[PDB]
Amino acid sequence: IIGGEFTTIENQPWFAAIYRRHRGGSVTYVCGGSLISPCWVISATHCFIDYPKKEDYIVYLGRSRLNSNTQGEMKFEVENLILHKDYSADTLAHHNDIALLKIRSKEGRCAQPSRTIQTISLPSMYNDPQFGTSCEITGFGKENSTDYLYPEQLKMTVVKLISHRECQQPHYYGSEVTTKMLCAADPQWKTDSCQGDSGGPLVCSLQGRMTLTGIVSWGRGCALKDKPGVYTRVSHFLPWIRSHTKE
Ligand SMILES: CCOc1c(Cl)cc(N2CCCCC2)cc1NC(=O)c1cc(C)c(OCCN)c(C)c1
Repeated sequence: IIGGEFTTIENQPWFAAIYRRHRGGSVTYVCGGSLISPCWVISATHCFIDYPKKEDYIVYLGRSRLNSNTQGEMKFEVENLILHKDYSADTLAHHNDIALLKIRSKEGRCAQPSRTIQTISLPSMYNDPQFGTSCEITGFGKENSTDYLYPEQLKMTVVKLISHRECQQPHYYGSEVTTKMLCAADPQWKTDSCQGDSGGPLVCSLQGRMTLTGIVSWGRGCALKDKPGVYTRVSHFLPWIRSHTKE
């Protein structure tokens, strides 16, 4: 997250921190996620497409810090890693960039809700806020494009939803942005998602409810004029999500 503020898990109790273990015993941070039901985290396929081995992954919930323990945090293995079959990437765009991680504690259980671990609601079919609406993002992603390490403390910021019309102009993204995507940016280009933020939530307060409007997907750089963050339009993927989450 370029700009914005540091935060704690209690402010974003649905955010999942997803790591990869390596041969040798090192663990790295992969991407964020959102808890959508006690057994299911939802994230981005491009985070996992090169390494689809569910065994390699660790999911934390209730976690505020990158490399240390937070009180009340829970550790999960990935029982089922489900990638969208029509995923693909172009120069810039990722398409159908959505994934489900079915989770389980070492004792065989799904998430137990607490003050620091809660689910985030899904939107209804083709039901998004109007452009100009403020929404929040959360992540351990880079704080500046030049960094090579991620922040140790979770972050958030508030960005504004951008119309498809503005997003698909030539100097923005042309036809690279589709209807199954959503753009959001700072009007002054000062805050943004950035590498490492992928897979995490774009949350919009919709009709008196905290709603998973987006999943961090792609962009051209971070906080660049005329280059908004691009997010998966979760409201266009409910038959996909329901289909894989029923069993
Ligand atoms: C086309 C590359 O896609 C990919 C692909 Cl295909 C793979 C990866 N990662 C591979 C290593 C393990 C984590 C996933 C990672 C990216 N993207 C980025 O590094 C990235 C992501 C975002 C969200 C960014 O911010 C844009 C939002 N304004 C930036 C600048 C880079």
